[PDB]
Amino acid sequence: ASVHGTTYELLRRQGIDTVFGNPGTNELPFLKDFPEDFRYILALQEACVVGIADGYAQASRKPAFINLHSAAGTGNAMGALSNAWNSHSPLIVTAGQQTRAMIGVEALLTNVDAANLPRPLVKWSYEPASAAEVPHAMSRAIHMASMAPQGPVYLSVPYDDWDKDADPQSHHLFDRHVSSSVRLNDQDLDILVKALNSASNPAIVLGPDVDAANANADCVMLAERLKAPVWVAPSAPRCPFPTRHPCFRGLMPAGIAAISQLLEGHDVVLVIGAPVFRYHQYDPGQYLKPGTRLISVTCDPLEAARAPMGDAIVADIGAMASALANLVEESSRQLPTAAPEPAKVDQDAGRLHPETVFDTLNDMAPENAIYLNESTSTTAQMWQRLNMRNPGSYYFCAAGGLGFALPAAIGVQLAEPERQVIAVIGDGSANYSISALWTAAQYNIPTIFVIMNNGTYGALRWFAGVLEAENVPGLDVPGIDFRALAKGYGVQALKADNLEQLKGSLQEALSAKGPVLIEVSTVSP
Amino acid sequence: ASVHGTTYELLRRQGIDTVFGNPGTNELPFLKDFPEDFRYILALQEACVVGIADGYAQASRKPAFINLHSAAGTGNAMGALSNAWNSHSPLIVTAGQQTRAMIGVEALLTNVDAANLPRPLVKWSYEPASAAEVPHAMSRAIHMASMAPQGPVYLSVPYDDWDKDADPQSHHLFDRHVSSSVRLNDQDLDILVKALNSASNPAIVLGPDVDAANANADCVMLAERLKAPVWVAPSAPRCPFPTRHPCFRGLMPAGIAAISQLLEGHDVVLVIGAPVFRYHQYDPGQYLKPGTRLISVTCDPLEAARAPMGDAIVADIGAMASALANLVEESSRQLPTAAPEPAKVDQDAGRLHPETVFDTLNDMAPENAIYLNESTSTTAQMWQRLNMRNPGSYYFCAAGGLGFALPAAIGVQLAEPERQVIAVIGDGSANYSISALWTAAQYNIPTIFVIMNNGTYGALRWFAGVLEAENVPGLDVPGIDFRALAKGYGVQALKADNLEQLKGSLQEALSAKGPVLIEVSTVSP
Amino acid sequence: ASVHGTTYELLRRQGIDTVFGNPGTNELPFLKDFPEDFRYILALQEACVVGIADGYAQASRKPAFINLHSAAGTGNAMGALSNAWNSHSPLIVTAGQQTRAMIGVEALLTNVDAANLPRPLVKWSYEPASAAEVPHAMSRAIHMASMAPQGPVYLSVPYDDWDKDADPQSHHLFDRHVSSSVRLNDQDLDILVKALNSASNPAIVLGPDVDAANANADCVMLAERLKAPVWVAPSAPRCPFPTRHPCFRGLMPAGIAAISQLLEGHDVVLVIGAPVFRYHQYDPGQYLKPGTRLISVTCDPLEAARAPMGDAIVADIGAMASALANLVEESSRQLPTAAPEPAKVDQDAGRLHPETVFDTLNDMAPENAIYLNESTSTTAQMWQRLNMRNPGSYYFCAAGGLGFALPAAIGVQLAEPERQVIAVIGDGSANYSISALWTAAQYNIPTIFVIMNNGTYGALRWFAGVLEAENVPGLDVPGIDFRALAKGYGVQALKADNLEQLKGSLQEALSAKGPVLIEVSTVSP
Ligand SMILES: Cc1ncc(Cn2c(C)c(CCOP(=O)(O)OP(=O)(O)O)sc2=O)c(N)n1
Ligand SMILES: Cc1ncc(Cn2c(C)c(CCOP(=O)(O)OP(=O)(O)O)sc2=O)c(N)n1
Ligand SMILES: Cc1ncc(Cn2c(C)c(CCOP(=O)(O)OP(=O)(O)O)sc2=O)c(N)n1
Ligand SMILES: [Ca+2]
Ligand SMILES: [Ca+2]
Ligand SMILES: [Ca+2]
Ligand SMILES: [Mg+2]
Repeated sequence: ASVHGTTYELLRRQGIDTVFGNPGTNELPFLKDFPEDFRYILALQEACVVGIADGYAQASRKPAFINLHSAAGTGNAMGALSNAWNSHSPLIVTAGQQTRAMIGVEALLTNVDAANLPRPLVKWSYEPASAAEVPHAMSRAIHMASMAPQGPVYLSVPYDDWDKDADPQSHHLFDRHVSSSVRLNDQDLDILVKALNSASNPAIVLGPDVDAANANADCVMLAERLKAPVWVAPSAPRCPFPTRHPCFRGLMPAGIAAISQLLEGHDVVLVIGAPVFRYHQYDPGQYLKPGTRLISVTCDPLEAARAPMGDAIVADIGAMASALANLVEESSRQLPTAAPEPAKVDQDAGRLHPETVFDTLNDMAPENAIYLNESTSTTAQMWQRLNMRNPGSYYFCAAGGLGFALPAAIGVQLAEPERQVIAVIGDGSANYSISALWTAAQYNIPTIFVIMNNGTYGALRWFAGVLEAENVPGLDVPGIDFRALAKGYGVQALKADNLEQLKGSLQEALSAKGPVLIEVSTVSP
Repeated sequence: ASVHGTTYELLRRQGIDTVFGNPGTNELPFLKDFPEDFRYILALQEACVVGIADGYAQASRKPAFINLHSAAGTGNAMGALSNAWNSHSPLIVTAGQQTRAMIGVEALLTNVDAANLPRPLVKWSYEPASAAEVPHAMSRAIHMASMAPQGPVYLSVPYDDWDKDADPQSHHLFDRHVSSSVRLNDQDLDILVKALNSASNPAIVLGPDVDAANANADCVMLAERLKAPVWVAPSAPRCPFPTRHPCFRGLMPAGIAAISQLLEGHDVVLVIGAPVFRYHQYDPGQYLKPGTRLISVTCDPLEAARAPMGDAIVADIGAMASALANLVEESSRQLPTAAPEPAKVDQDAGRLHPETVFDTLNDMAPENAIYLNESTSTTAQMWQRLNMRNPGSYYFCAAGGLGFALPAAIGVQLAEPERQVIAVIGDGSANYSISALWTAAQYNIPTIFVIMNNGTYGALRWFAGVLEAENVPGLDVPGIDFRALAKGYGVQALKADNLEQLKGSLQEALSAKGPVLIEVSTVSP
Repeated sequence: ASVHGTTYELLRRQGIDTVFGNPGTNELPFLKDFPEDFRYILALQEACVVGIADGYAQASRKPAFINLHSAAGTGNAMGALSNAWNSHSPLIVTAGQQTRAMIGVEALLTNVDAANLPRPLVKWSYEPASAAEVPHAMSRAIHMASMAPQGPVYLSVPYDDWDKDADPQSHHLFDRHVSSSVRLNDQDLDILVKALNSASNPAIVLGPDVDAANANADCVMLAERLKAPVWVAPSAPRCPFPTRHPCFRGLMPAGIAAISQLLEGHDVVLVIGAPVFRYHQYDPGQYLKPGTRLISVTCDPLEAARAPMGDAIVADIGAMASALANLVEESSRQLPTAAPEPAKVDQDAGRLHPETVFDTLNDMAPENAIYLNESTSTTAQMWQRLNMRNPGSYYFCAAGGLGFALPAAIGVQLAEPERQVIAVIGDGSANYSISALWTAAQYNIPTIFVIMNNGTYGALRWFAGVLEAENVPGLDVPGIDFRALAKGYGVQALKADNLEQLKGSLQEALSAKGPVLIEVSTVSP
């Protein structure tokens, strides 16, 4: 068999059937004779390719396979890889290299130093030393991406390798099963359970890794048994809990002092599937107040090492959440009371307040909608106003890297054909990966894109307001016509200048058979 | 003085007055109190930021200063950095880092391992160990980017550094002058000159570094004195010679066997300011034929080391070209005859042949136009059909990385306000950095964008045709409306479906006061 | 031809005839059928291998070829590579890799990530993508090591590559000549010369790169014409000037404030072939005093970039020194007066004062002796007391990395069979590369090793005295018998407990036919 044939067999035997890519000449020998059981999803730029794959992987809870062109293609994607790293997204990034005979002279399209290019944003990066090694290296890539803590990996392949004879012994790779589904040993797990059972006022903090593991339901049970309030860890890339559950307390402020104040009086704080902590703004203070101790369960040694406080357990989030939910006692304490609904903000017949947009979305969207957020100045409001009862209902750039939500919303919609995806993206953010729209059009992936247009990089104007920073250039982005951009890429486009039109546009979008972009005129900050 | 004040003074004292950027919160403390003598050029995505800066640097023949946001912003730009590396573009890339107090915990927006991120595509990559070091590190960056062989460099700065007190001794940085304007010693230069003088049938091969040095005129003189044919080295990122000069022989084929055949019978081949060689397609054969010896002058040790044949001299291209042009004797040989004009291809009243487009451009454009090429299947024709008599008249992604020409054409037009820039870009390539259009609109930089629309990734269909590769997915890009995209970003848009309309559109574009995009319906391959 | 045969031919055609190594199984296929015209120099540990090669390269002023075993062998040498980096030593370090078929599984002896191992201490690091590429990669290594600024480079080769068929076109590599012998262009050189000619009180500062280039004699001439005092740049790895010349002012203190004070009143300071500056101790102050300006000539862009003050020219030191020495005018100023001889320190009939040892060496050694220094607390005295009139007469770990002088003295003696090498090494430093002695014994390389034994890490006790640091552990090294160590490795050993015995031992050593070690009982600090 050829390296080509063996590699495709390894992929399908490992459950991979889709290639997200933007092609080049180094990749032609790989893409030729494309398997009929495989599907190729083209995007027009590599940040879009990787973003779509990322959304697909996160929503599907399985690895996504990517094929990019050499150094330039890989480099175009490395902003996307920065989010993928922070979101533990299992992405297998392959890139084509020049033929071995021409790597030395550095012919055009040679990926020099290839493995070093994507670092430090990958778990594993490699170029095989011979054609026969390619399937083995692909096996390594598949497993490195998939093992806890999941993450992106990189494989560079000289284009002449594909047609070479494969090693007959490569068949041993095909059905390899590797498991990291592990939990704390019985003795120490009992100690933990006893500590939660004995807590007088426990609190729970959940991260994105909870949603990735589909441990949401177990976390509800654990919270119910412990009669404990549940917060989402700061800078949240996913939603790990029903936002309308009586225990839910919302998104934590991304500040050291703010979080210690919030947790004050809680004697034991159990953090599950989240970094400790993902702070953002500088909020000097105590990491924890006297009387509060912290216990973190994380799938990622790097997270456990860098936590500035608390004990930590490195294990699988699914296995740990299941175990805890089932072991802990049913506390006699009174179940926490549900947070009151958000107030309705005054709204005139003009520009729309972000709050109004989210209320309307909540009123009109299906109960199993999936939201993506890249409207950076309205995150707090979005979390307060959208009722997300099911898992996999929220996605936000884990590294704060813009250009995520637009493509990722397309990958999410591809992974969940029966759940309406609605991406809420600011006018600034929309541009980073605008060409992603074309993929939704071409494959008729019916994502709804809600563009929040206030003409400025609002979150930056705000941060600059706090720093009392004057004379900062480059904060306004006037003069963009998002309906024209959507038309340019074949996506149906609507405009909403007021509530009447917002309701009308949403009704039309929700009834449409393909992707739709709605440009919303929001108030200026 | 503050680190902020000292750094801006260092920049202006070193001739930098423009910041190409896309801002973030880590960068606010740097951008605040922006100097009135400085100018900020905003682009909507980092590949566009770096591409514009790249064109500006190459055309201006000086370093360009870039400011990006942390890891995600830097990563979005690394495809652009791959071209910059191959084109020796002096780019000073700065990125904002999290405050020092929060780097350890890996707060959101922390650039982890920052210096390793942009490698291997930079000459120098660094994050200073203290705020007071920032000006010194900026000095290092400026000089590393500017010294031969020029190239991109990377500096990461924690945002809390800017307001800190600068080291009083930093003033010694301000007026530092560093020179790499060097040439071969007298004795060995005389030996070289004697070898050229004694050559019976010399040939000259010029690379992009010739145009970068403005050594074009000296190369004409050298060619005239030696009565030698002049070729442009393969995969040419710039134009180093008048394409209508009697000595000019055009662009070399990017193949080993093709080049040795071309040079057969030439006893001495002098290569100046070019890699040896930038091959592309695999064309196995002799590097040089018996009787041909090669001498390379290059500014880049890496080029000299990796040449598979010939002698090499590592020195400044400007200094070497001047010295050779002035020292060599005036050969009694007959001056080479000028290549005959390209034939006129049959053109009906329908879709336009690439050849027709280039002939029309040549007929209508000013004699001092500057072209950019990202129409990958029509490169050979472009070189044959465009009369470029002056330096700085051609630019093409040095690393083959698409997404270059659109933004770079804007930077070129900014650097050369009196020379009409015309970017010829295929429908595929146009998408990679489409959002760059907005910058041309906002700053009224009057670049003309000619979009060659044949609905496919033509060069890939061709390479696949040679490999007889069947069933390759992802090669067609139908359904893009480039006039709508231009409208989306505020650029005047025209359409040319035939020659009559092409002539009309060009006439309008050439008379316009701002940027214009013309979508041209070209024939399908 | 085989890759083995082609590579050895490339080496000999490029002037390499010696392999410094410590062998392993990955290297057997390379070392087998060892060429009869080649010579193998074995050392017992890799720090010793590289140190011997380093001394050989520096003294011979040509590249030295090294062969080490995989990761462990390369890693044992990386302390040696840190000195080599700082001394611009042209070292070609090759290491054997596992067979390509077993690199994937990470068999024992696999060098994982090989090219990344030696960074950042090499100019170039590489593992070829195929056997046929090996000669081309070796060519790249040879030239990267040899081009200005010279430095160590690293090449990893899978052991199965050697027996494979070489590319017939590799013959083009054999006689490649690459030159970096360049100097400042005429116009700017004239400007420099005019500035030196106009200087009212110029001073000259020389670095190791001057001795490496053999530019010593030209620097004497330049100093004589300018009637200028000459200092050696701080932390000096070599001696660039006759220490008894009327212009010589000795070794500069390694402190910022000390150097600016020293240069005060000098209007133009010309630094040649040295970093600016290699400081050591923290001596806060002005980099230069008002009225002093600095001009640096360096072969190394990295040095020019990081100088905190002055103008810089990046060019070949040999070419620049020759040009300046020959162009500058003969100043009418009075030639500087020669520094007075060092005073004779009081010495009883007991332990020897370092000063006494150096005076005695100066009295007894041939005028063309070559010294090495790794007696860290007595450097200042050594420089004052040893008359070194010729080039290549002094070597000291450029990176301050101990374990250099012992092996390097053996390589120096190998390169200069007619010049008596005398290494002066403290009892602490002697241990780092003690096994190097065996190589001197086995090959009868007649280096003299003078061990300065005061029982302590003296320089550390001193630095700790300045920091008033109390309770520092690990500063004493009692209980080492250096005569027994020498006997262990087959080197004749003597002991000197007083001046009478020191004189006697030196007389015997100087008359000996092989290597000799003399243990000297020096006074405790
Ligand atoms: C790739 C990238 N570039 C730049 C930024 C910096 N940045 C920028 C540019 C922001 C403004 C986003 O503006 P928007 O219009 O999408 O939303 P708001 O107006 O609600 O802030 S938020 C922020 O962190 C980033 N995070 N990622
Ligand atoms: C960033 C990047 N991605 C992918 C490619 C691969 N690629 C692609 C996608 C090409 C087709 C460009 O199509 P076009 O429409 O711009 O021009 P033609 O139709 O004339 O080829 S040429 C080529 O090398 C690339 N070079 N750079
Ligand atoms: C490889 C290495 N390890 C440790 C040191 C630290 N070190 C040490 C250990 C010194 C003492 C050398 O002691 P010595 O006996 O050779 O000489 P003195 O007694 O004259 O200082 S000097 C110094 O920098 C070093 N420079 N290099
Ligand atoms: Ca906005
Ligand atoms: Ca096309
Ligand atoms: Ca000692
Ligand atoms: Mg990298």
